[PDB]
Amino acid sequence: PLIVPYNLPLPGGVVPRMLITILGTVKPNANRIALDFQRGNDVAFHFNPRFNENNRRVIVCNTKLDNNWGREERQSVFPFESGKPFKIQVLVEPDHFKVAVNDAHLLQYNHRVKKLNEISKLGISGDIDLTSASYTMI
Ligand SMILES: OC[C@H]1O[C@H](Sc2ccccc2)[C@H](O)[C@@H](n2cc(-c3cc(F)c(F)c(F)c3)nn2)[C@H]1O
Repeated sequence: PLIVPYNLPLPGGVVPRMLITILGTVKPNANRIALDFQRGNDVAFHFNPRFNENNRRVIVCNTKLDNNWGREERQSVFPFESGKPFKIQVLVEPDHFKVAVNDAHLLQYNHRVKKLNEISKLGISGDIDLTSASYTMI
């Protein structure tokens, strides 16, 4: 098991064809989960499942620069279920991050932060039991 919030170093940042895999189990009655791919204090890619925003489940994605959130990208396809084991895979591609959950494509998020090799940490937080977090090149 891993303690949440968890920080996964990404040495030398990210690069296309790098695949980051997060395994865990969603807590019962979960409210929120977040992945934060960070460049220093900035958040290049925030991926944030919300289980109860106005009684809807939604995925919110955004970028934080100089402590300011930008424009949210929202996805109502919501593959997580409270109490169940999940896999999040984030594949860095040349123009976007591509996310698949439980082996089904979920969303893409275009790169706003372009210094990919400075996106050197992934933070994992929220209402999960975290089993592992790792990366590989495909
Ligand atoms: O635009 C993403 C951002 O929207 C709000 S702010 C905001 C309000 C209006 C317009 C734009 C932005 C959220 O408050 C913010 N947010 C979530 C979390 C968070 C922290 C945790 F510890 C955790 F476990 C988790 F799942 C999520 N921290 N910051 C962000 O999601």
